[PDB]
Amino acid sequence: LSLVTRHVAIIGAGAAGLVTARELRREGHTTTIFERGSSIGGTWIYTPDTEPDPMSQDSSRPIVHSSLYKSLRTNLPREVMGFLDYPFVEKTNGGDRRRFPGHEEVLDYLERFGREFGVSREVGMEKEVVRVDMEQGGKWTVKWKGKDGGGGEEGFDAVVVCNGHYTEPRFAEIPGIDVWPGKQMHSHNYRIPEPFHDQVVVIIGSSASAVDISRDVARFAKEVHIANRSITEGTPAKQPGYDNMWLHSMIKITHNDGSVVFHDGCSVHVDVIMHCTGYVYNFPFLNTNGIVTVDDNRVGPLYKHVFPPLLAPSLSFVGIPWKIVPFPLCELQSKWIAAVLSGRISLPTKKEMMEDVEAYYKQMEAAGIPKRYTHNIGHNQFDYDDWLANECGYSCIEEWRRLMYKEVSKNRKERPESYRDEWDDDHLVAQARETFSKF
Ligand SMILES: Cc1cc2nc3c(=O)[nH]c(=O)nc-3n(C[C@H](O)[C@H](O)[C@H](O)COP(=O)(O)OP(=O)(O)OC[C@H]3O[C@@H](n4cnc5c(N)ncnc54)[C@H](O)[C@@H]3O)c2cc1C
Repeated sequence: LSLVTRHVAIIGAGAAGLVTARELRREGHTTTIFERGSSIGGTWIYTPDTEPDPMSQDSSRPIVHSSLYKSLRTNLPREVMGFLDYPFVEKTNGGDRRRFPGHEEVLDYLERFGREFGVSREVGMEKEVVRVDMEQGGKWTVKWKGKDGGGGEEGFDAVVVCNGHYTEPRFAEIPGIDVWPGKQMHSHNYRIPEPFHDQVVVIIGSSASAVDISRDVARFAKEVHIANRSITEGTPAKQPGYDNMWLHSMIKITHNDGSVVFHDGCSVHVDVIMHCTGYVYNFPFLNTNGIVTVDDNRVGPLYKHVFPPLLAPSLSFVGIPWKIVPFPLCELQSKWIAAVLSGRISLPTKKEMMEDVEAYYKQMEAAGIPKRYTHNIGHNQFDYDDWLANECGYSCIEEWRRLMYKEVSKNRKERPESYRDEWDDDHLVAQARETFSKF
């Protein structure tokens, strides 16, 4: 039609920022991309660096952005993970050719992406956004700080926040922890298992990620005990395939002599307690005069998890949802944002957007769902993707991709120790590679 070109800031050059830059460019917009680090890739850049505070609670601490540990492999098959128009297939020669590869293979994929779509060369590196303010007129000023202690600022029609949400930790509440004498850490600082050699380690977490770290630690630890509050029956349970790993429901009490008692009665002397309890949203740079808040991991209000109703479309967020396949979701979110900014498609009125968020909050409340699951969309994530695709006029998520997700979700819960290397959906792989031909 008669489109409109906007000048847009992108905050972050992880996977979300990379695809957002591409989708804004494809729709005719100009952009400035700010990346605090020295390379693109965000979380997928493994670093052995860890924060000086093992609990990552000291407010003046240096921040390490990545939470990856060294042996991490994807928890999704690579066919499922790729951008919709950029299949995450094997390289022509070399690399990690496994269906569930290591993090290095994902980073290489994002770097190839950044080159293929001309995004990488435009990222302003070592530019940390420290302040984002709305100007009288509806424009935005992004102020940034550089490596040398320099910095600057720039005005924008719109700002897309792509800063990730897997860096600022949240924690478990452990009874008696104030008198427990051992080592306490957050998994944000977990990298390698060797320093746990012959230690007794408690891992607190209910996700399959906590099981991954437990199995990694169990390579050297004397004993690994998982406190998994979603478990209610049959503990203490040995982990199949491991002689030195046990599953529990929850810590009942920690003691001054180092012992930890689980609800199932198991008592053990513990050297290390690791919180694998996840993260919180954190946008210290963002000044909205209270229009956007973060409250027990509810961000917003955000229309469709993206647009603050009062500030839409000049402010938007890519990659808020969790329990998702992230790369195609961020792709479709930023495709939607770009088409809105260009005028090719419309948003509802501010009042209608605000009513939609309120309706969603009341559905949650009428279903007993606590605040902190507001952006958890694991059950209907591809319906959400398809809603975005229909807004943009893009194809819907492939059926093989829905089915692969259900299959790996089932295998991850049933066989956490083997789902990455033993699978039975070769027929879905066949389908996926068929659709990949056109690219
Ligand atoms: C342990 C772990 C395992 C995972 N495994 C999988 C998996 O197997 N498969 C999968 O598809 N997904 C997985 N994910 C999800 C992963 O987060 C997404 O794949 C995706 O990387 C989200 O990227 P992002 O761009 O939103 O955030 P990030 O990767 O965090 O990137 C955000 C970027 O913004 C930059 N930034 C932050 N603040 C500023 C600022 N103020 N100014 C300038 N720049 C800034 C950061 O430096 C960073 O580069 C995993 C996540 C974790 C934590």
